[PDB]
Amino acid sequence: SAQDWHRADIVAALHKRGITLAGLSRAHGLAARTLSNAMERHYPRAERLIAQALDMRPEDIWPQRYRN
Amino acid sequence: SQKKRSKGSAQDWHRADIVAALHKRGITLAGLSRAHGLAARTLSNAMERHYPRAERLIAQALDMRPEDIWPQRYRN
DNA sequence: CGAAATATCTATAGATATTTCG
DNA sequence: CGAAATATCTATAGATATTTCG
Repeated sequence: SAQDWHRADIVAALHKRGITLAGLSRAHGLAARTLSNAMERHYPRAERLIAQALDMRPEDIWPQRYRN
Repeated sequence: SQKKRSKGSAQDWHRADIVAALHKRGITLAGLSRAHGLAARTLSNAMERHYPRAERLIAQALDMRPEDIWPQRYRN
């Protein structure tokens, strides 16, 4: 539980709920690709929106990005 | 064998160490970007995410291989 | 099947804060 | 001093390759 989730695991968890990164981005008024940017770099707002969709805290998906 | 473990556990340079090493050579990320026809901020993007070309240009400026600055990004 | 989403490598920029330089 | 460079959080997009979905 100290390791960041793999990007494939985050995507799989969203898809199981009937949610896509693209759809979730569009639903929040962002460009389709914007939330997927959080898969490759630290982006607090995008992380918060993704975590919210999974009923999780962003620090539990990406503990290494929230060390401090 | 001993060589292979050491590759496997190598860690990425801290961004401050990369910047310090460039500056000691009289090079800035901004200057280096502009010198290659890129926007001033573009090479600094490699400090926050995997960007192979930017990594290559930065490593070249330090006389290094990008996989020695960012071993964790070049782990296959 | 084709459409859409994801993965990757490509390159970008506005606002704000801080540090370093000329 | 103001300019320039770096750091962070904000959000973006063209193209190719691959995977997943309806």
